[PDB]
Amino acid sequence: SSTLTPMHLRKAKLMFFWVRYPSSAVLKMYFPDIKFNKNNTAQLVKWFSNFREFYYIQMEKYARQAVTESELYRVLNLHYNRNNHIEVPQNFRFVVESTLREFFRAIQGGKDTEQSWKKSIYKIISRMDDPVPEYFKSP
Repeated sequence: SSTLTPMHLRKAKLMFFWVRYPSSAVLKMYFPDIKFNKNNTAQLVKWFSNFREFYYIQMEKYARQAVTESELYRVLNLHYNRNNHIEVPQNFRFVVESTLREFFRAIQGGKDTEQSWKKSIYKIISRMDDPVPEYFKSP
């Protein structure tokens, strides 16, 4: 079918633990049950953009906290793994800590008052995607 469902949305969120910047090609490989077209492809792609938005908002918030001075993972896990179906992968943790460090350095260094200060961070994180587990391909 060409219609995205709540199940696809739930699956997409779990996949975020491996891929923050999946290409259309990646998405097609892992969603073999969908007949991709311009509309649903963009719709699926938009979801990961939403996922990243929430992710970075949380990353910056926590980093500012640290500077101004467990819950973070609870927040991330509730959002992307509500029913706690999967174990948070170690590589996601490394990406989270790496992201926090990028924001922490920037904020602590007062670089957050510069234009495009978050771009250098996105670049770094976009290179840290992990291959999506093959089991995600199973119905």
